[PDB]
Amino acid sequence: LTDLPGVGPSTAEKLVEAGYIDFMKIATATVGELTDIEGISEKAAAKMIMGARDLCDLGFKSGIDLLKQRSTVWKLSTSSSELDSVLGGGLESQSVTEFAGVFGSGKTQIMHQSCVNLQNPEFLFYDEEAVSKGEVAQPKAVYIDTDGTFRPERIMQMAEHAGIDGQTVLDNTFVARAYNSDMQMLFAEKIEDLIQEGNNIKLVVIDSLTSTFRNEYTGRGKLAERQQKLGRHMATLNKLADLFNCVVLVTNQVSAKPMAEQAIGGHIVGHAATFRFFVRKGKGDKRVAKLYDSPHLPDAEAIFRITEKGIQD
Ligand SMILES: Nc1ncnc2c1ncn2[C@@H]1O[C@H](COP(=O)(O)OP(=O)(O)NP(=O)(O)O)[C@@H](O)[C@H]1O
Ligand SMILES: [K+]
Ligand SMILES: [K+]
Ligand SMILES: [Mg+2]
Ligand SMILES: [Mg+2]
Repeated sequence: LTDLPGVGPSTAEKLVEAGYIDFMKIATATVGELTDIEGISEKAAAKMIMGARDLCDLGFKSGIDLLKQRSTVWKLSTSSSELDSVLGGGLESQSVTEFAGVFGSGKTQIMHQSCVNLQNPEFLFYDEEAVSKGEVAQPKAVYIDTDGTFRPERIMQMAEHAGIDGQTVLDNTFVARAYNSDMQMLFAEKIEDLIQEGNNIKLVVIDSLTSTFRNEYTGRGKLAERQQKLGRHMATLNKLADLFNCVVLVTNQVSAKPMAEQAIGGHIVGHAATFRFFVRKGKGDKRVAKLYDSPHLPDAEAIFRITEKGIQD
């Protein structure tokens, strides 16, 4: 931390206690939140930010560099051949991909299946030139359980059918039961602490994402307040995926209001989610994921199934 211009081991011991220990946390901070710290002046704060953006090389980039930045984004397999395809390879890190859909369409299954596929190194697709082996070594997931539907059994079950060891997944997956939007938001904010303690968090799950905000901000004369609180949440979730190069998955419910339906969460959720899906039930265990929004990929459908082994085909 003293590598930073104008940073005595004091101002450093201070920054660590205030949470800022990473050059990025500091490079992407504001001169206001940084001065909120004691002996940290304005020029002191202004200087270490400029210095960290610098050390981290956050300037203008052109040509081949645009490709090298893009190559830093690894991807997680959904165990579905078709879903990965439609996903442009798999679930991307540095982005928030959402799965919305009717009850029992498999949203939760996808969240569990992921926590498992993370513990299998051959399910993390990356370019060894931009993503080192150590950067994805001993990955860990973080399952923020909103509905109260996390199921250890299911994690164990999906683990064997894939050769993986069940306890091994449970030992590397942190679960946080949130009973309201408050606990929900705060848990997501406290993922930074899990990292500061050496946990290679490479997967974040919010299931469900909107349930809480709706039960709380009922009156739609309160919806302004909601969309506001809900916008900072999505912001935190994205900075996370960006800064810790991990994938952020979230599930969402569908509103009756008119395809036919639409994911709840309002505008803010739409703008904030990078990849948006609509999952449907088919005959028996046949399911369909429909990609309707993304920045570079074309809308498309993926067929898979939900069996005792999890997601397959
Ligand atoms: N062990 C299992 N073997 C086979 N199928 C299973 C198993 N466990 C769950 N399922 C299937 O998973 C389906 C439900 O998927 P699930 O992801 O839990 O719903 P959801 O998408 O989260 N819907 P919702 O709760 O409304 O948000 C069930 O109805 C079962 O057919
Ligand atoms: K249900
Ligand atoms: K539910
Ligand atoms: Mg991003
Ligand atoms: Mg569910």
